Amino acid sequence: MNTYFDIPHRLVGKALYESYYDHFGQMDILSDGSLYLIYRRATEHVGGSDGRVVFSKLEGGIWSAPTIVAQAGGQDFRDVAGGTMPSGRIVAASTVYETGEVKVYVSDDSGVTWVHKFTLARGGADYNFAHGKSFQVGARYVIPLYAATGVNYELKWLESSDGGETWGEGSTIYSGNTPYNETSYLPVGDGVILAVARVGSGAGGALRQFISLDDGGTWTDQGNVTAQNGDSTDILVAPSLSYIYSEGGTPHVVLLYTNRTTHFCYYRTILLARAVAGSSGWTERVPAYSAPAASGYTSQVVLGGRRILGNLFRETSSTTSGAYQFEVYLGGVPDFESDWFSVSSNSLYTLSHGLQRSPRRVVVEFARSSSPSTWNIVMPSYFNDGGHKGSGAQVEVGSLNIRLGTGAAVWGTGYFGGIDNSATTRLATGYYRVRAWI
Amino acid sequence: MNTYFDIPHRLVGKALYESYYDHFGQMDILSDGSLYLIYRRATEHVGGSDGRVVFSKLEGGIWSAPTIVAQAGGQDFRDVAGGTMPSGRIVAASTVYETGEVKVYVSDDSGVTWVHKFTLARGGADYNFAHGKSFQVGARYVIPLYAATGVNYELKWLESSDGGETWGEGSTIYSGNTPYNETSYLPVGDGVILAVARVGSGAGGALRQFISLDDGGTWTDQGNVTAQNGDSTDILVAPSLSYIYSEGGTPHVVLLYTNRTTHFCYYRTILLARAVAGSSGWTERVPAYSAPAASGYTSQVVLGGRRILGNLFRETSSTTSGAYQFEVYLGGVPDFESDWFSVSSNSLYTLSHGLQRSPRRVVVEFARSSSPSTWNIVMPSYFNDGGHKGSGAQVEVGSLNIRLGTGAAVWGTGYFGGIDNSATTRLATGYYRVRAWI
Amino acid sequence: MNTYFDIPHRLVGKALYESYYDHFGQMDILSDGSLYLIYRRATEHVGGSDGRVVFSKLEGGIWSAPTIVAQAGGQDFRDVAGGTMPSGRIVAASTVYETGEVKVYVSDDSGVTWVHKFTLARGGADYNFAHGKSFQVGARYVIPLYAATGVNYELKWLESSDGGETWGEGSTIYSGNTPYNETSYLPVGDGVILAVARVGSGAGGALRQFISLDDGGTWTDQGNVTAQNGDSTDILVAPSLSYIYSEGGTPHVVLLYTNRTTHFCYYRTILLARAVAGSSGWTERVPAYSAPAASGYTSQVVLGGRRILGNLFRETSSTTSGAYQFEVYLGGVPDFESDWFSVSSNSLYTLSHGLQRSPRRVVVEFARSSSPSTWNIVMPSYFNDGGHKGSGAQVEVGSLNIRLGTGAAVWGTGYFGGIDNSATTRLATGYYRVRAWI
Repeated sequence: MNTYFDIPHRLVGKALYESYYDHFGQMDILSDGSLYLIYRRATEHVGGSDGRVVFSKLEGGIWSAPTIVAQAGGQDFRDVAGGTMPSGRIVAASTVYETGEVKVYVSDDSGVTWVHKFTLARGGADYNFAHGKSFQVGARYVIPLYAATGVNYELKWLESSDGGETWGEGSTIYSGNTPYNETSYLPVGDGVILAVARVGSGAGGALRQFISLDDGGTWTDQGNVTAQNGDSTDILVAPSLSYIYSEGGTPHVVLLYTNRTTHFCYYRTILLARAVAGSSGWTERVPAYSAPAASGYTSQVVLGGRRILGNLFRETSSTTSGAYQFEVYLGGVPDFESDWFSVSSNSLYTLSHGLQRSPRRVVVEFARSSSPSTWNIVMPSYFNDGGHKGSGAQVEVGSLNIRLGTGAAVWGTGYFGGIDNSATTRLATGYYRVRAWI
Repeated sequence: MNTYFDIPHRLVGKALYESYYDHFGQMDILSDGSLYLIYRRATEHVGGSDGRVVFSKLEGGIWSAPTIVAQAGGQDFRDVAGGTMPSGRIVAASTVYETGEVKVYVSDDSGVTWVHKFTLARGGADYNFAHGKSFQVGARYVIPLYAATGVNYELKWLESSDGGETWGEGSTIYSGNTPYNETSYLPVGDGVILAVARVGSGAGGALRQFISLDDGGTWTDQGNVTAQNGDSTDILVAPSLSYIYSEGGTPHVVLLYTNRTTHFCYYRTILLARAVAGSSGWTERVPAYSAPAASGYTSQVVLGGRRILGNLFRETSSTTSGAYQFEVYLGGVPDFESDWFSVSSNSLYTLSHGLQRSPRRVVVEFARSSSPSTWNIVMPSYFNDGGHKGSGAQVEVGSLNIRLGTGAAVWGTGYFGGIDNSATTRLATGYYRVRAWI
Repeated sequence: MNTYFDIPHRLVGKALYESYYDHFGQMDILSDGSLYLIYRRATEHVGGSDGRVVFSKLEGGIWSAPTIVAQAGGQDFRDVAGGTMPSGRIVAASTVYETGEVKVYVSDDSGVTWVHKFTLARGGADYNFAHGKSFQVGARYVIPLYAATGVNYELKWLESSDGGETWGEGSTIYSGNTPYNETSYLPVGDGVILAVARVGSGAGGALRQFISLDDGGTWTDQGNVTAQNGDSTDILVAPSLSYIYSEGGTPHVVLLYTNRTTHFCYYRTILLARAVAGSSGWTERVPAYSAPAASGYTSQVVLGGRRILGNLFRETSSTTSGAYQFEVYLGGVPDFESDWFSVSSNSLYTLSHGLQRSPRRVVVEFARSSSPSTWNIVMPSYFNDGGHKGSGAQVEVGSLNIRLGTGAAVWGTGYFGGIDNSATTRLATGYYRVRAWI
């Protein structure tokens, strides 16, 4: 019982590929520190094929021969939802394509043996589809589910209050005519739960954000996840969320999702405070892994409240796919950051930073557009064009605002090699971005 | 037993208020991750009223109906000291106003049931007053107490070496004619314990700092907590301390206290190395929460060695009060920082940074006073007033010192909008503050 | 079972010295948070003296009277290898000088009682020498050993798969004519194990780096540990390694070693990604502690994945020595950093940062050599020598590179006090170092 003993992980370049169609699963960690995957193994993706629920353990850098969790002739298990409970017990749940029923299995010996604990009858609904990383909400452990009944769609929670012994439908997140389905739920503390959902086929470039402040009792539709630069009308699927906090305690939410139009799995972040206030405020997207064709379905494990270990599935062909792992390096996430905003010469900009104390560090950068591929660091410089002129900006910091004073040129002097070597690099207008760290 | 399972917390805007006079308690965390409060509930604050010791658990973002820990007709329980032991057992101790006796209660089922374990007779002392967050010192768990006998005052420790089964007076921190009372003790590692105490009524703007290097065997009076800018002669009460360490391991101490003159609960920090050396070196105060009238009495829980969760009590009227929670965002605390010091033109400043290695990051800021509301970032600039002159400062870094070379103006050029737009913003003197991060 | 209860540590200035020749041991932490030392106590260092294996616990800032782990008249125990297992059990192993046999002892009550579990016969080898911090690799716990047979040398692993009940020789790291001996092994995650070894007497200024990607099944000789500025041909001994990760999850390896030529114990770091790619990329050395004469033999304990607690042994005379503890303050380790590289005026430098996303922070520094004692921060400035010229560099950041544009002077203006106060401080050439943080 040495809680000080650390078991590190290295997922860089790791993969589970055996020429099957392995997909739609979750990665999590065992009590002993070993990473594992619970997923659907089959030889096709079409509904009614040979899907079975399996478990694989990462040992010595190699994924072990999968253990069969659930299998039945004539039955096609679909997505595999689940994860590790606080008790160390593992939960794996999957919907049977042919019946639309959800079957729940658990393991108390780190994946060696599995026991069937529950089967959710569809009842009046066309089906109940299990999908996503399970999570804890108070004394309840939850398995996310989405269902449909004709033209009606719903987002539900399959919960257990006795450690996974008994289950039953719990909170209802959504019920309407909008095809919300794959949804990630992230408990972010004391009653608050954030959710991001895929919209129908995923086409449209949007992911929907919802939030509850009472452990799922009630929900508010916050609108589409919004950032300065989005994803056009691209197909976005299988969102997943992670919680982390900065070097000094500031909480942030990390969103992973797969864009099947650009063929990349990306992540974006947002200050938790901003996420609670609304769906805007997300940061720019960062590619975490290539995602060809029907790839995606991400999951994560967070270490030390700051180190994200991730997994996604990628196709090698229309009938073969594997699990590929990675790590996300967030660096020091800003406590405050502006989007790119237009600036002009010899002007004053006042930005409310909204921080608990004055930021000890500030960075100001310049770009020629609000969606730049490159940008420059802004520092108070000088140039002479017949008269004495300042270039860049001077900065003032206080407990309320960060104020910037621009020179005759918002950036550029013409005196530095390659990137600022001509009179024409002296720009009177453009865009600035301010980042501040407490 | 999944030590990897994380239970996050969000205390922003949270409060426990039911129109009672709830006050003088402690917030801590249960082994299962749930936050709780142990405090005095009553319908008045005066001595001899109806104080009872109660316990409340934060579930789904709402504080539960309080469980009665200790109650007796005719007896008025005062401050509630205590917290969670390493074993998971909860300790709650309170002094009976009428008798001056300290009663200790414990719970092994996360606050569901409570058992009376000890009663400290006052003996020759006028009374023994329990107050503060309990803590571990080696194999001993301690409950802080302050007492008085006529004109004599003492700071004592009520300890247990068997997990809270038996108790007895232990180390004596102070004994003299100075009314030291409410005292926070912070074990900071291997024999060293830091203490900050309220002085009498709290008037005078000072908090006293003490330190022990032998687990409380002996103590040294380090003097009043000192920073460049203090709290005038304001009333300061109920200090509380927390231990945290930076992104690379540097330890710092965080002090929370309530100023009843300005009506704010503030926090300050200090490098542990500096705190061990003396009472000077504390950073500027940062308001954590409003504290009207007789508010205060802070407590904290630290996550990941860097995320402070806090609580304080606030009055809504002279006879009603509640518990209000918050979070402290420390950001990246500097490994070295100077106070504001006077600077002049075309001069050289040499600052010993005292770091284990040369700092990789340095920030230099400028202000017109040593207690500024706003300041500017200092960067090597230029201006022409008939002659060629430098503005700001150039920086040299080494394994021993940070050296700064100032221009004809310590700051200002007159070429930037709003904050540096006139010849008069070119200043030859002022104050600089240097911050460095390893 | 309160995993939230934190036990801090403070090793600054701490030492275990009782006028014996205490040396060649390991420091680790108990499940209850107490630090301990397992080492060789004797009254001489020569082979065949009175070495016995002992255990000391740090309580209240003072090392306890050593408990005898292993002792036998006529037998001289040498180096003491071992540490704390995931189970909380302590392992201590030492080679008997007279027989060349390795004896393994374990304790299940935090060092109170010890039980002999195994004795490794030398067989055909001249001897098997236990040395270093033990570690976990999958389901195996390992004790590092080095051996020799005539002119043949080998690096071996003594492992147990049942929690230390039974042992046996396992993986073979090296076997050849090179005298590799004292070797530190660091599991860095899922199959990868890094190793750094002392070469013979240690003379030559080199430490050898090896790496395995299959839990020790196979090994690759990566060459000598390489940095821009090494250790000449100095005597380097007893390397030790630690694993840590940044504020946002970036992994780094920390190497401690003792230089008996300069008489200092130093540490260097390296991005794990770089260490996996090869033996180059290590950072500059930082002195952690003086190491007079035959001092050295470092060990560490890491808290919060970022706080290194260390120990080494130091001689006070040729026949007396003690254990001295310390702490390493890493600060924010750069995600990318260049060595010092030559720069010239009005030029453009393009540096591939190799980061997962564009770095949010960049620092550029200037020095007159690639092994400077001091350096300056580079910021876009200006000066006039009859014509308009830029000084320093402008910076461009993108998702692939960091680009720098230099002025007529790579640094210097002649307008700032002390360090940049003459026309001669305007330099057209020199060296730059770029550091970037995600």
